[PDB]
Amino acid sequence: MKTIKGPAIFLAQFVGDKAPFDTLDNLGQWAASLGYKGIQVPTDPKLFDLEKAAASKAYCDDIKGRLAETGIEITELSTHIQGQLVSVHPAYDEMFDGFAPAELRGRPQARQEWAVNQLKCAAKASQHLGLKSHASFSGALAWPFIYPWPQRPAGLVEMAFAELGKRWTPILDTFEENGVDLCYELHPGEDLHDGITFERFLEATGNHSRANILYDPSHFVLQAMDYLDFIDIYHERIRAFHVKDAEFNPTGRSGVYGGYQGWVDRPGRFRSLGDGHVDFGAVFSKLTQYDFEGWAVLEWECALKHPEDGAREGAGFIENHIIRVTGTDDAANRRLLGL
Amino acid sequence: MKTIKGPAIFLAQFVGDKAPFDTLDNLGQWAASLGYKGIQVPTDPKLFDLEKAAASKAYCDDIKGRLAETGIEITELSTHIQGQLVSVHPAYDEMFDGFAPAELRGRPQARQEWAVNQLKCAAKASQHLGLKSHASFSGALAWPFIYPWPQRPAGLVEMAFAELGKRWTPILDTFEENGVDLCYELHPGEDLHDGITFERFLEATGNHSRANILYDPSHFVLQAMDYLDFIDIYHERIRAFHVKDAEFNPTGRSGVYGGYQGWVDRPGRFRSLGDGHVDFGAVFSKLTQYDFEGWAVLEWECALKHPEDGAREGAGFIENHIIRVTGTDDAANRRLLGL
Amino acid sequence: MKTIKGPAIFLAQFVGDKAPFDTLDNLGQWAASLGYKGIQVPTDPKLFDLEKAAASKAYCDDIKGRLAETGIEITELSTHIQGQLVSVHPAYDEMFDGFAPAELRGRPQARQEWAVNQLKCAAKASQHLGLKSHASFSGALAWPFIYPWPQRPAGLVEMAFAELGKRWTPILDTFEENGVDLCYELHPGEDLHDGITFERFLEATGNHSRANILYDPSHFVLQAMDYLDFIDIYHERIRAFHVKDAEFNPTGRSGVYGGYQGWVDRPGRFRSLGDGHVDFGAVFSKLTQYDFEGWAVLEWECALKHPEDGAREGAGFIENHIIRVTGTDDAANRRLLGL
Amino acid sequence: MKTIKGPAIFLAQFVGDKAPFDTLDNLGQWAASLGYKGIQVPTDPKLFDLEKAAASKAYCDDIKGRLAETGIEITELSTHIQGQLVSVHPAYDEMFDGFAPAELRGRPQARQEWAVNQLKCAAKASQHLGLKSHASFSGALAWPFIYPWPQRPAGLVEMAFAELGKRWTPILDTFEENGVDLCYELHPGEDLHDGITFERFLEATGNHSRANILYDPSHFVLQAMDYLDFIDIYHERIRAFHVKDAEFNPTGRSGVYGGYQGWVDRPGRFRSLGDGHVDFGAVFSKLTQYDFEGWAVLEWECALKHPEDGAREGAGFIENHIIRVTGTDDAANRRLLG
Amino acid sequence: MKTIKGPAIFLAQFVGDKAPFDTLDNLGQWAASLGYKGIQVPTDPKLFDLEKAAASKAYCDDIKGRLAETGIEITELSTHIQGQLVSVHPAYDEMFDGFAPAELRGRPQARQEWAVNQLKCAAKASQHLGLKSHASFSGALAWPFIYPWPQRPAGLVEMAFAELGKRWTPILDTFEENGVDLCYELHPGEDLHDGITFERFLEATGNHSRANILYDPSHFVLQAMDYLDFIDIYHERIRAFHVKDAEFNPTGRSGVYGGYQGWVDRPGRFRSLGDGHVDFGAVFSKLTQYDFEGWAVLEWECALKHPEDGAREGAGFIENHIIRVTGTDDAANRRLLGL
Amino acid sequence: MKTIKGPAIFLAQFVGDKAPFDTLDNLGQWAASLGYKGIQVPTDPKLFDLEKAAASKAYCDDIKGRLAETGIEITELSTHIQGQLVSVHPAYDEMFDGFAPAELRGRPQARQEWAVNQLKCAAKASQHLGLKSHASFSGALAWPFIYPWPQRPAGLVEMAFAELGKRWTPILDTFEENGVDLCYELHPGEDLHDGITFERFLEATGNHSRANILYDPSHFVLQAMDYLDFIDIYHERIRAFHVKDAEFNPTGRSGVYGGYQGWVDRPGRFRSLGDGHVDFGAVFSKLTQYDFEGWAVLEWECALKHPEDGAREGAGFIENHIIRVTGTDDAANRRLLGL
Ligand SMILES: [Mn+2]
Ligand SMILES: [Mn+2]
Ligand SMILES: [Mn+2]
Ligand SMILES: [Mn+2]
Ligand SMILES: [Mn+2]
Ligand SMILES: [Mn+2]
Repeated sequence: MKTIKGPAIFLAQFVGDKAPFDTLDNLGQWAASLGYKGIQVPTDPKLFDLEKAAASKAYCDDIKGRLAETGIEITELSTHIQGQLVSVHPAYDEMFDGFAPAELRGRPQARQEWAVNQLKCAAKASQHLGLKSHASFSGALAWPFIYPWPQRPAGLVEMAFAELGKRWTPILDTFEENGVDLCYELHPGEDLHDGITFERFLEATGNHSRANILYDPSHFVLQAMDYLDFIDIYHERIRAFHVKDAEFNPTGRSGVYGGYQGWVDRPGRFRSLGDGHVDFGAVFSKLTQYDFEGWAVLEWECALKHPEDGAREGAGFIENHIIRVTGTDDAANRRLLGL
Repeated sequence: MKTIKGPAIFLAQFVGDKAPFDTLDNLGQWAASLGYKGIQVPTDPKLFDLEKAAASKAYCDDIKGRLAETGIEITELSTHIQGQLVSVHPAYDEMFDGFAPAELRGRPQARQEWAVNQLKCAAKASQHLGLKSHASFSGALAWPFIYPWPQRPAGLVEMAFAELGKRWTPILDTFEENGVDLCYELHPGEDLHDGITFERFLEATGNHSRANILYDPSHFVLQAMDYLDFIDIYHERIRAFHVKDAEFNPTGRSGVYGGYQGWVDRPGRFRSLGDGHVDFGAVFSKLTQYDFEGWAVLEWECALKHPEDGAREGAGFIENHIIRVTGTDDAANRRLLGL
Repeated sequence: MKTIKGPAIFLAQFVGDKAPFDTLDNLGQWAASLGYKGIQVPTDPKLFDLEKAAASKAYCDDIKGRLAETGIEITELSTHIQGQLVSVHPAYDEMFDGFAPAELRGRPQARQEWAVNQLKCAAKASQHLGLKSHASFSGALAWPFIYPWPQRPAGLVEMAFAELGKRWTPILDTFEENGVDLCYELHPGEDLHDGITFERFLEATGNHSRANILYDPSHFVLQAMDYLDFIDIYHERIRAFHVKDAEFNPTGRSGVYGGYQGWVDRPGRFRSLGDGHVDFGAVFSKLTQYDFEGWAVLEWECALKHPEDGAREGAGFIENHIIRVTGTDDAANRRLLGL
Repeated sequence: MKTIKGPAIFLAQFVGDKAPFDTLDNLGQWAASLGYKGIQVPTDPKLFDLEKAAASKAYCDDIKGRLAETGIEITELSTHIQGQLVSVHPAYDEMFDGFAPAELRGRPQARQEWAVNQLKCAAKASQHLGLKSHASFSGALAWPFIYPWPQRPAGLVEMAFAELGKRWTPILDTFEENGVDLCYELHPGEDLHDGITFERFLEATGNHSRANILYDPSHFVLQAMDYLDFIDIYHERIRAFHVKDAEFNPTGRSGVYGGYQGWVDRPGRFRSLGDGHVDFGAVFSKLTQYDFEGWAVLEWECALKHPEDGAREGAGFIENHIIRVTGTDDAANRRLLG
Repeated sequence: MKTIKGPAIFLAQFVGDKAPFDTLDNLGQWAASLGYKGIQVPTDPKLFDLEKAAASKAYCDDIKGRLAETGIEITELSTHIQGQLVSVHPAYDEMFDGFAPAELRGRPQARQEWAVNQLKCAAKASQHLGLKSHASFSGALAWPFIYPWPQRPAGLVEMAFAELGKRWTPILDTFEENGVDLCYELHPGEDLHDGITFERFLEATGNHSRANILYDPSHFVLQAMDYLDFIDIYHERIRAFHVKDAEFNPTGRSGVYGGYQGWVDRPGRFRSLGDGHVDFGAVFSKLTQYDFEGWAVLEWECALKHPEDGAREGAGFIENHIIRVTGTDDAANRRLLGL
Repeated sequence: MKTIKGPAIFLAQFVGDKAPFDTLDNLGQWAASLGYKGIQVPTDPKLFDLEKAAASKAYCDDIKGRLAETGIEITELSTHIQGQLVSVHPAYDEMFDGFAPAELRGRPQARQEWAVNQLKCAAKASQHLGLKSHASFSGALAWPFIYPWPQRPAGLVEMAFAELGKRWTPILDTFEENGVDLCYELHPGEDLHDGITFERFLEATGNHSRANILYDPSHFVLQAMDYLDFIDIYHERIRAFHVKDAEFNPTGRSGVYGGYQGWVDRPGRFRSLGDGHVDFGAVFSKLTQYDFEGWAVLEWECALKHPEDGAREGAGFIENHIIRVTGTDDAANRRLLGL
């Protein structure tokens, strides 16, 4: 078996405009000062330009070396934002424009083609940095029709997954030639939001060997789904791990849908590590038992706790849950049995 | 203090092409042969024309007299379809067009105005028939944004409920003029899908006394919501009752969202009476103790059982769960409490 | 979907020396009077001669015709006894001698070969009777070593299952020629006692298409195993069904092993239908949904109830749980998905 | 009430060939460096010679005195291996030979007699060392017939327990002479594997006052038995305590029997302290309230964790769960009851 | 084992002043018309005079013969009312005065001495009727001090139980002479309200062989006590059985104490058979397995249902839960064990 | 939202005769040495004289001054003893006399009015010390009648609650004039023992704005009541917080009532922090979310643990559970909703 690497931290929730949350160098020193050994880097042109990194290996060698001076390593790159723009339903076109470059706002086809190019540059930059996995979202074409009311016409869902496979298969081929695994995070508001849809997406891509899963148990808790049985079924396809807590406390007034309430008042909400319902002892045990060769990446989000306390407690929490791992005599065996 | 009336049956799920599921005349005879004493009638021009009924009391008196000869009475009228069209998000324009008259398809503003007029004529026809309650849907403007991804802009939800109240307050005033309660069914794909949103809608209408609830526990089971505490909280506003069973069996592959699966394979699905998880013994007990003065109406749906068997077993099921209900001395009281 | 056939009854627990429990005809009239429409017949020479049935088509046609006069048909044949003798560990040699003919006692190799011939004759007799399935046990070579104390030497388990496949593959080849499925009952005291061991046996037979499962949930309840999840995993290999109830009530004095206690005092014990813990509503629902084309066969056993009352109630219990089963406008679909 | 003594550790799972896991002296210093105050010693002739210890008081005082210099005390002696060999069914004769001295392998009668003598020497050696309890197994004659299929002939189970009591009664009488309690660990693969069988064995020995229980909740979890109710029923016969964690997670493929799977894949498996299902807070509370005068001895076993990490964490775990313990006016009572 | 006799019915909750609820003769016919075969008779002078029954066997012979002509038998006599008055705390003196004859109201010691004499006459009258058990209450001296606030002085509890033994031992000696078991019903408002207090009472009476228990699971449910484990511990002292249902649904507003609420609103309340939480299948199985030689007597009480429907349904409920019950070869055994 | 202040400690369980448990100065040094930042002081004459404090602000300023030199502040005052004596049923007259000054023993009416004076003087002293909250008990008139056996006569409960308000309303008006909240601790042996009784008392005082709740989850656990839903309902009236653990383990011998057993053997008993069943993570989260501006005060009690070890561990336990807290584009919103 294998000892899970960590602790690491996802910087997306901590970027800002002042120090030390403004540059990658400063975020690396901040993370290393708290006890983390790795970082998951979002590909924002301010922090990490994918186009320069995909063009010159030298650009990547500078980033890698300068982070290693502080004691930090890049675990994976993140294209959650760009992956979302690969497939967008028109009802959400304007809500997502704030995630695209300003010059592309109001131009949906140009925004989609820019996102596909970003994903392909992410494969090449990952090879330069020596990374084995990459984190992303899948986008959503059919999410407005998640509940069968009004009744979904015949062929609607099948067309959505055929189109989704047609758009991601070229990108998946690019990750093959660079030897990088593509890990989708199953998340509400995506067509890939549970295990059934991931199996359906696989068949639409010809069972591509680079289509894998980023495991985050919090989203399964928020929809009352067994996150531990998920590991038992899909362990062969799990290549990345988000450590994130959540709780679901249904009342007589609201359930999973949430009633348009804010995060503080929803029955299902995210919590700081240790303050939710996730059995992280069981999660780390199963990942250790199924030979998971990856990083335990903290993705922090809480409805109550101050952000600087959550980032500090996460490092100790992860390090306490990581587990350090440790002839045939036919004739005799024949005698022991009836043979 | 009140014995729940019943058993009754909602005819929406049983209309067909040939006898006895084609006319209101035959459906009443069919319901009476199975043991039912009342019917909930959908307002489809083939079965019940609201315009003719709101204009001529004789039309209403004629239908009532014919049904009473077989031994059946109208419990309530249904405008689920028309109530839905009062508020439609553009993403669903074509999916709902099959529910409007053919000449209104493709004309969103004309369809919405036809729906408001249908609702007002139903309030007058309900007085003509001597009915106390009326069942309907609320429509949905914000359902595509039920999950906060992408993040909801400030004021989006509050504008949706302000608009929803603006459209229903004129209709609610018409129901007040006729002395009829309007009962919304909390349902996925509606802005009113749990108790929290109903409370928000009530405030947006100024606590209008005609805004009430049609209680159907099956939809609460499908979103992992406590359907028994719901009765304890909102019993003062519950004026109608749907008897409908359902089950929720989460797996390691899917949860409440369902993964675009059909009804047979979804973790949460409807089942025939007695084959689900709803504790109907407790449901009838709570309604009986809170003095529910209405009808127990069967709304049948199952992924497995044949509809002829479901309708037959329903009548006996409801009858077994209905419950038949049954100065001051001071001087002594002062001695017992030692003054 | 398919409607489960039944109710049927397994005669093994009711055969005796006095009427109406002495002959196959008397048992057939007794079963038909109680409401059963099928019977599972153990292959006891007193009841059914495998050697005569495998040799003459007339013998089988004779039995079938007489049973059809009473209204009963043979569901499957049973070789639980003979199947057990295909693999016996020396520690149990004498305890099993009462199940073989008297002349074969004391001779383990001749007894084992007599059992192989019995299994092969059952495949021929099943074709003559027009049967599609056959029920049996697997035998046990490694059951004394079910708990790893003393520690099992390397290769012991792999050799036991290699021998089982070596002995059953010739028999399974005979069942392929006659077109009959062989259904093993997962049972304690057999090497095939749960789902993991069945998968191991399958690979030892070259993934043979005739190796299938007889599903009996009671044995899973007695060892605290999720009998409903078993159906979701193995439904493609389930071809027979035993309806049998059981309960498991652990105390501070005893658990699954039972402490050599009798059936009345064991924490886990069999109970008459309806008096145990098995959720038969869920069992029949899952079997109906996965297109099970078999019989619901009652195998009765209880620690308290009189056997005559148990036989009388089984037919009604099983009958209440059986469930009677019931273009694409691309252009529109592309507009709905904004393509 | 009594404060449970500890933390202590059972050395059986840690003996090896490299230092400090080779000799009793090295194991005692290793345990003391990790924070333990006691050790449970397996009586293997290469680790602790029972025949020499039953003959010479000086030998025991040497071992005891040397260990006290390190800061360690012997909690009890262990004859799990030898106790198993007092009663062995022929189906397991060869599988158990690896636990007997080389000269006894293949000679079932000589092996059983050597084991009976080992148990009797353990009583004297415990008296010399000033120990009150002794840990052992009972052996098994009827374990292959634990499930009634094929059906057990009449008198089979009764004969097995009659022979078991007949073999242990002489040994138990020797433990009475030395004033030492004999604590059986209820364990699968023994005839004594739960509370019902222990009560049956107690009667077959004439309710012998020296037959007691070593409480280990992990074995009860793996067979889905209520380990907390066990303490409420048998607390008066509980004289030793193993702290050991375990979990039972049934699936749709396997249950308690386990399907011949290894420990990593079994539904019910042992886990390091704190990583299982045992409510140790409740266990220590019940033992404290029932006046348990013993040691909390760690018996470590895990399917995943490295043995060096498990031994290091156990001492702190045990320390956090130990609980430190702290004329009637008749006329007035008559007035209150009027 | 023994088959539990029944169904029987306790007449205390149904006696009134109008026919057929006024005389024992009319009540016996009413019970027989509903399907009951036995009755538990309260010892109220209007229905059954103890002074006349304890003095003349002929009076007892008259009632037995008159009841046997309708098809009904007396199961046991009840002195619940009188047994309470054997021990009363002064705070409740006036509240219980309504159950004694008017001439004793005011004199506590005369009322208590009247109750002791009533109990002794019930012992002789039960022997005359051929009854082997007798139902009663124990009274309470320390019930106002059930919660240790204010703290209890030393010796208070021990004195109360010393007084109970002092008062009941003479009565228990009288039941020994007549050969009748005295069955206390563990009930709130009594000193004997659970198993711990019954054992303490047994200690204060010298382990008197006539002190036994009337088992009623509803009172254990109302205080969140394991009623099934109770049978396993005390089955050797259980001689009578009340079939009575109850439920306990704690909220965020109230618990076991109940907040002085009425029976309709209490979290713990009594319910008609089948409408509560009691697992009667488990209760009847355990009583059958421990050889209970008594009657299943219905004691009816519900917060909602009409008393006539409950009495009609009780007989069928009891009928479906009653369970109808059904050398050594040393040498061979020595070979199987290996000597 | 606001961060809960703490850790603090209630000194009532720790006062003694020798140092440091004899004087308030010594108790403050002992409490501060263990890590506590606040203290709850019982109003015992030997420690804090209400008369001198209600008359002289300087006396109060001394206690504030000298305690601040140690690092400790007075959180609130406690008049649990005096509050109990405001309403006493005669059955407890002698048991409670030990809490009044020696001259008041046997003087009931003087004991009651002495307590009213203590309560009113406590408001002044709280006004002087700058405190916002005050802890007390309510007393009990009807606690002997908590179970309706014997049946409660009409008007008994209503008169008891009418008298409670008549006695407390003058005291509550005094707390109004000083600006201090009066927090009742819902406790067994009081008329205010759950949420339902608190609502009844509130209605009897004219919804007095100064009548509030001291939240202690241990007492709800001991009567099997949902302590987390209590917070959701009454959070507006919760002004004080006791950190106290407890467990409830029902057996087959005893339940909630306890059978007059001692604390070590009762099914429901108090335990040291962390050794009970209270989910304190959820409690602190709910109090943080509902804007609780108060103190987390440890009230220690355990059946097993030594009092020193409990006081030392309590401070660290509370610290780990305290949570440190942190235009509208109508046109865009109108486009997202379609209209
Ligand atoms: Mn994530
Ligand atoms: Mn409905
Ligand atoms: Mn079977
Ligand atoms: Mn152990
Ligand atoms: Mn009763
Ligand atoms: Mn408190």
